[PDB]
Amino acid sequence: SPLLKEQIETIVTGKKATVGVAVWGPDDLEPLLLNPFEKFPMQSVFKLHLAMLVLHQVDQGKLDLNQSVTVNRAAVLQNTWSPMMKDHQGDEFTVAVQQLLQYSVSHSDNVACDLLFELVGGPQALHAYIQSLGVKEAAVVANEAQMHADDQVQYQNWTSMKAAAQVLQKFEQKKQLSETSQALLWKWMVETTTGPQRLKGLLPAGTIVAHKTGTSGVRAGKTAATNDAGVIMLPDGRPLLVAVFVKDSAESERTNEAIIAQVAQAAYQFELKKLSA
Repeated sequence: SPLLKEQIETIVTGKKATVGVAVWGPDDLEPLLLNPFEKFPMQSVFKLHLAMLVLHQVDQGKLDLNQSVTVNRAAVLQNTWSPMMKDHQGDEFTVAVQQLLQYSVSHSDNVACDLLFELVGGPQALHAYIQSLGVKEAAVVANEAQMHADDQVQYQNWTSMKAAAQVLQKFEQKKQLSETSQALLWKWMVETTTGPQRLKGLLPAGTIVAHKTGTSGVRAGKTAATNDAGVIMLPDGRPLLVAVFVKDSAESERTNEAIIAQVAQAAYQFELKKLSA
């Protein structure tokens, strides 16, 4: 709608970054997209995608939620924080597949993440699963260790704003997972504590927001990726899919996360005055 599109460009004009935006209202037939012709590094956003595959392999009996996974502290990556590698002690411990799922979705855990990649058959297995949802504009080629070894592979774990809209589309509607896998994914993706001043930064207190953040490192004053994608519950319990991906930014963290919040707040508000038209 060409009334909402205006306030977005006042939020993004003059801002030293490439900002891709996706909004899909509850009565819109298509998402409104800004810069849909660029490839946006995902960072930990695709941990949402992986959770869909891993739980879809759970739905089809390929895996089991509390199937245990063995964990050697030596053989895992360690640069990132990993709330897992803080909770457990000793040189070796076992963690169920369910537990690696919640760690990887809410706490954006990169070790729990890669084990989920071993269990499912590696990066291209996710890639194929993304073709499987109907999403053509996305590529997933590498895992968190390969991301930590080379900081430009992140650009190859990319997605478009139309693609962000399709994954969020298939997660909102509960048509791709069992009622229990869906209810669990939402749960891990609503009770997250990550990125409170992104999509939630300017929304009323207590708004349920199911979302997954993604953030990159800062090199020479540029941040490759500062992303938050999720689903926002309107006052009437209807869905609003908002994703904001700020690419290659010469701005601050406040500026980067504020753009996300302002975009979400404009979309949140607009939907609130859209039962008029």
